[PDB]
Amino acid sequence: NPESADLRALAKHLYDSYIKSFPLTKAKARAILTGKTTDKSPFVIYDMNSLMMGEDKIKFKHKEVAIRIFQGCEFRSVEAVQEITEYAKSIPGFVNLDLNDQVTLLKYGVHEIIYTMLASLMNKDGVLISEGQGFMTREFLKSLRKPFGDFMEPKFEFAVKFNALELDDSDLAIFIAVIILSGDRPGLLNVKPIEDIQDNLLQALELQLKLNHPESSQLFAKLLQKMTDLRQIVTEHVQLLQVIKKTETDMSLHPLLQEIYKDLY
Amino acid sequence: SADLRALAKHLYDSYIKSFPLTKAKARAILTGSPFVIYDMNSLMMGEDKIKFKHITPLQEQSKEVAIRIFQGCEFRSVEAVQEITEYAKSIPGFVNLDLNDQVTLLKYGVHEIIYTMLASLMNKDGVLISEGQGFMTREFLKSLRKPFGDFMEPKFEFAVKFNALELDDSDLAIFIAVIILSGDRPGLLNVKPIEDIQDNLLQALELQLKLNHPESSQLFAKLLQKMTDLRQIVTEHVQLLQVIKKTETDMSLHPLLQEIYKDLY
Repeated sequence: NPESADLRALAKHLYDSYIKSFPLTKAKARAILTGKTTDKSPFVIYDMNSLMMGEDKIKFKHKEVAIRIFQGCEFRSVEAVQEITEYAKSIPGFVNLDLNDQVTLLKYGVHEIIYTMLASLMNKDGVLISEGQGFMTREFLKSLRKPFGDFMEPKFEFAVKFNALELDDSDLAIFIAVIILSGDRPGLLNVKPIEDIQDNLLQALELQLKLNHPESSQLFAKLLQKMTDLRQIVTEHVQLLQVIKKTETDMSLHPLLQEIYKDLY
Repeated sequence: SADLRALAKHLYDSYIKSFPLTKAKARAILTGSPFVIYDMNSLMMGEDKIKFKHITPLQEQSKEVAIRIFQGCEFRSVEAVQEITEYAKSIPGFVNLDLNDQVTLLKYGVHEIIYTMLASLMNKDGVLISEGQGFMTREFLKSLRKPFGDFMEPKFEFAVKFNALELDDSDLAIFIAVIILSGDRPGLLNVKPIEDIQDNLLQALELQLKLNHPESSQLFAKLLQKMTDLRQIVTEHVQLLQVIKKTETDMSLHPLLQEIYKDLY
């Protein structure tokens, strides 16, 4: 019971660091999406006129419309990498690792985390954008010219299945830590200390899901099985990006993403 | 007394759990064995034989020495922030403060604590590095090319003054809590509970210094006066960073390494 006690202290610390690191939580996203009075309605982009109306109404942090939208999603990923790096530093043992292994774990982990957390902002019909101020429809994203028309479809397909697990922010905080502390990332110098941390995080996630979802049979196993889909999302994203880069020689990538993508293939 | 003696013991126990290299362990290492870095030749031997924590992994980013020692120290500060952050959550009332205020208190607190605890690792002749495995001489640090040659000198000048107070870990544990619970940090939302907790910590520190150092006249006042010096060190360190970011180096930190370093200040 003292062993399980330490796992609860870890869960609490991770949930705390997650709230401090990520300004748009699943709790806030669901409040925006479902019309709760705690939060404000998003402007909906579903076509070219609504996009233009949106460009004026929303002041986006992040050229032909399909290229601008894709680049907008990539610049948001740059921001997500910054937030995920701040979160990773909070995971006990992470900053104690060899600096080069910290880089390797972030390199191979950040997109898996990005698309995990993106599901929090999605329903079957679209995705929250611009810190939840906007909502871009799935059908509008599907309507973009080749090779941009399908770029978000694998993320939506994953999200609909992932969201069926009904995880909250406290569950996701531990799950994203598990994804980062993967001892099987290519070119790790010291695997053992990473595996030891992941063992502790897996114990913490199992206990969290048992306490938080006591009527959800094998929720832990079903969540771990979702890491299969996550890997395929990232592989397919990197492959599509290789095509986009070559068809659109005028489209720039941030060096942070370029350096990550370079080794992903 | 009961509340104040419980607070003193609780903070001591938490400090021992949070900080691997205590003043007791550091003074034991310093008074009798670490590898001594007194020049370029000894540094090169040490890196080859022991692979120093932050400095040696940075060989992948630079062929220069001074920038790797300085940036190595910066990455030790990144790691100290997480030890201090884990410690802060054990201070009674801290985790019940507004989450934004917790972030604000650590943002302005961590650097004063880093230089407080660095004194524990210092004598007038040098500093323990790499988890106590190395001792880098004050004269070697002074020999580094401008503007790196001066970066530790203000920390040494403070450490010699601070170390003359002859505080131990049980005293330091309460003092670092006092630093964190400062109601005068900019942008705090709810100052009342911060000042309420600091009042209790100040009472606990005053009693701890009276019981632990009964013959040390006005030790409490003289320790609180050192907070002036800590603020000055942090200010001078940020000033030096601005000079360093106009200095030519071969160091091009991996973008993910730059991300890990970002948000230290």
